[PDB]
Amino acid sequence: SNETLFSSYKMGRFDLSHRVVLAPMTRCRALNGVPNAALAEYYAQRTTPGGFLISEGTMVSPGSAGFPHVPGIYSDEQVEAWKQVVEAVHAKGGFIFCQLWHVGRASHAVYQPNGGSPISSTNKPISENRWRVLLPDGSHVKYPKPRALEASEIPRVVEDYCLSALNAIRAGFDGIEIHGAHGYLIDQFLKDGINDRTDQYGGSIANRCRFLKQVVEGVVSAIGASKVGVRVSPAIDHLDATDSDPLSLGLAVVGMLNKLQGVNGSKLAYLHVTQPREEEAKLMKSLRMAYNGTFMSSGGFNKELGMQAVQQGDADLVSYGRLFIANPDLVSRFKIDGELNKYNRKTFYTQDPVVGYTDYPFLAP
Ligand SMILES: Cc1cc2nc3c(=O)[nH]c(=O)nc-3n(C[C@H](O)[C@H](O)[C@H](O)COP(=O)(O)O)c2cc1C
Repeated sequence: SNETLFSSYKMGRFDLSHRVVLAPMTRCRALNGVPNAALAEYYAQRTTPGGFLISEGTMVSPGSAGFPHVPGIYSDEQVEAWKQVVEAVHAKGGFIFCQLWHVGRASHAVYQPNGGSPISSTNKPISENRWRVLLPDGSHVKYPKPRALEASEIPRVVEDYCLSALNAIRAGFDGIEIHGAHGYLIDQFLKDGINDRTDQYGGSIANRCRFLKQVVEGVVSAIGASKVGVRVSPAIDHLDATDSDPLSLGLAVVGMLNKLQGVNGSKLAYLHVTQPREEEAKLMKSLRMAYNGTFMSSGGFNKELGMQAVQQGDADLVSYGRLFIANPDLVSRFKIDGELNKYNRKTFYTQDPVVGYTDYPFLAP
């Protein structure tokens, strides 16, 4: 139990030197959807030997974005420019996975080919009063009414996850992650709060997992289990992605992932679960035990909980978001209990390749 965020870890193929993971974070510095030297510097900065990083959500197809200047990886151009980023990470000995991200209904005509309707599991839009999509000009507008996918039209989207995945590896990524929550596409099929379907993709918790299963099994076949993570924060009501029973929803996801590992054999790279974030951390254990494999914690963490997450064996490898945004050398700072730069929301999603991106300074040598 004396293990900590600094205890080495074997994540299948990858030997991590610590449990500090760079959580996947969209930063919108990938102008026009293609990676560049800014993302290269950004990731290389936060890289450490045996350190695991997850890329900002990356488009798996045209129309799969819901934010400005997010990187894509479904094409050759995107792939080519991703290489520099990945190389900048590998040169520094880190591991990097490309998150598989499709925003589904959480998009806008502005991000859709031909200014069309983003797709989803449902036709219901993300309620306006609570959230709005952020357009490239910086304004915030209402999420539009999404067109529910046709049952048959689903295996296609899967192809996009497969190509993008195969591309990820082509660009050198050590693997990919499955962004299955936060109200995005896959989640819109998982959450009963969103999934108002009645066909072969909805209703029963099992069917609600069908899309995720097809994507995971689809990408796995394409690149191999241990090269795939599948983030699922079923207790996060982001973008109206609520669920009547999060704990039981996650167990179904876990079950499906355990079933996959039994047949497919090899274990997935990991299961990533954002805290549902008195009572603000008693529900991760269940999945953190129901699952046969490495469990990544995310959401609200700091060194304090990270250590307890590992130490008190609450959870394996832990990903960090905002703190990593503000601390390129988060691992070091954490490892020595040093100062932590403060993060600034204003530049979370701006396009400056520098300001709010590569500015947070490393500790004074
Ligand atoms: C600017 C920003 C971008 C994010 N982008 C993504 C993303 O692209 N994919 C994803 O799955 N989660 C994303 N998240 C979820 C966050 O990773 C998670 O809420 C965050 O890491 C928690 O940071 P905090 O608890 O560690 O300090 C993002 C969060 C922020 C703040």
